Amino acid sequence: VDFSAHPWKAPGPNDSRGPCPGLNTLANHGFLPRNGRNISVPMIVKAGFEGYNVQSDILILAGKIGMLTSREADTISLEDLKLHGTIEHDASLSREDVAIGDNLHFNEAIFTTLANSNPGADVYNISSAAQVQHDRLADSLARNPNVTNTDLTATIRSSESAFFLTVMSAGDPLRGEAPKKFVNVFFREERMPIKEGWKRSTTPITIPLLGPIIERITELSDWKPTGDNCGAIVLSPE
Amino acid sequence: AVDFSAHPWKAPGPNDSRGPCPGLNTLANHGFLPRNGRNISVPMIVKAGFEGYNVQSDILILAGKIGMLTSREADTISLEDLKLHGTIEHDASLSREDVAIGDNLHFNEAIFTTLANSNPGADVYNISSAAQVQHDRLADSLARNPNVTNTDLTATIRSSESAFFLTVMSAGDPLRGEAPKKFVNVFFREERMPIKEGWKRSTTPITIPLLGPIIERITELSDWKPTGDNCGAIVLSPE
Ligand code: HEM
Ligand code: HEM
Ligand SMILES: [Mg+2]
Ligand SMILES: [Mg+2]
Repeated sequence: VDFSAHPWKAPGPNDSRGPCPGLNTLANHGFLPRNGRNISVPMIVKAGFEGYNVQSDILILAGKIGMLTSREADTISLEDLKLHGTIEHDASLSREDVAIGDNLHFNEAIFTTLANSNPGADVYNISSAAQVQHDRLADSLARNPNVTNTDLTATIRSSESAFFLTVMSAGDPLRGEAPKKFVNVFFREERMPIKEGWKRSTTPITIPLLGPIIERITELSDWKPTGDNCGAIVLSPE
Repeated sequence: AVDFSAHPWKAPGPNDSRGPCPGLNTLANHGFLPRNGRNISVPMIVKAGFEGYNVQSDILILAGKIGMLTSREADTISLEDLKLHGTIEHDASLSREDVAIGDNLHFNEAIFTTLANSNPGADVYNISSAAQVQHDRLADSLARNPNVTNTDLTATIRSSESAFFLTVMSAGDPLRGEAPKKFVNVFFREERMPIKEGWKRSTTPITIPLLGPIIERITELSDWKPTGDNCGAIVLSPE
């Protein structure tokens, strides 16, 4: 992996970007196509390995679910992933709920909750991620009459916290903690925080590595389901 | 541009991967998909279904990407992978047994007795008879399968599959919502395009807008109602 051959570039109007900081950051570095188009599961598997040392087990599983969001046979544009109720969910860390705002773009007012978490410490961790999930869900339950909160959205949310905690770690992703200086750049700029001192994990990030972090965040989050608790996903756009 | 003479039916070998879907198994039996049933991608399905049946990309991209969930591979399946229960594969099939009480993969003539003897007095199967068969097959599963799953999603998939055989095996106008029995029976029993019987590829493209009203008509005629867990949750991956 030569990271100097993968410089960050800001997206312009030819560049599709979605609700996922992980994939948007890979596109901003050219590990995925910079235009955010014509993205296949094999391209995601390779880009996640090269950029983040994320292994194929999770990227095939998630990637094939994400492909459902487009109208194309075996590719997406990253913006397609905003399709509500496939993967995209309410009570995001950095986006608004679709019923009451913009479910696509980074939103600093939403991000405030994560940004102010684990106060006095230099890291986010499992405990602070759980508290943020609790507080984000409580915000959606208070303000969004159309909130969807189910076993499946709760699991996806904890997967996403585990992703930022592992991929943006100081080098040992097992530990379930990540420097704030790295995670904040990842979200706010969709940039690998290389200038700040981040490096790609030398440990493969796999389903067995993520699973305990996901389950422990859920356990500490004081979570309950809402409504019919139906794990049905949206299988296609329009 | 399709040359059917270059696509002869050959009986599948015991080692050729085949699934629960007569549409894709027939395409493989004619070499529109690989005859071994392996290494099949959505683009391959789109091309095969266009060439073989005049089924357009909208419906094959939608179905195909859901089918891709049934394998552990990045962008392909084997046909047999599509037997994964609760992705697309469902109870109350027209020609297969429910997985909890039998074989959910192979054509079963005993199960097929219901469809084969439907629309009595006509030489076609139609929207009304397909609806009645869906009612009767679901009633069988509700009676005999203690693990039966019947949701708005499974009911819609079942109507879609009836609409597929009525349109693709039609006597040439798929809008009619009827297909000759002599064609449909070969399609199911042999997973063969009934070319010597007089079947020809539709000259009307079969699309989501074409199918939608047929599917809705089959559903309403089938007298379907929710019975239990009505959550349209699918199985998103093998274990
Ligand atoms: C490659 C490693 C990946 C990392 C590090 C990553 C990270 C993240 C994070 C941290 C979020 C939460 C954003 C928020 O709550 O505001 C998220 C959201 C999302 N990710 Fe990813 N992700 C990755 C891969 C994937 C893949 C493969 C897909 C699908 C192909 C995907 C689809 C999504 C979608 C649709 C959302 C929006 C969910 C929501 O917040 O409503 N991600 N991702
Ligand atoms: C190409 C045109 C297609 C036609 C004409 C067709 C036709 C059918 C029909 C008539 C059945 C019902 C069998 C029964 O109930 O015994 C069926 C089942 C099935 N089809 Fe297809 N199909 C096509 C394409 C597809 C595609 C693209 C996929 C997925 C990639 C697929 C996956 C399935 C599966 C999994 C089943 C089993 C459902 C069940 O009966 O439990 N089909 N198909
Ligand atoms: Mg969201
Ligand atoms: Mg079945």
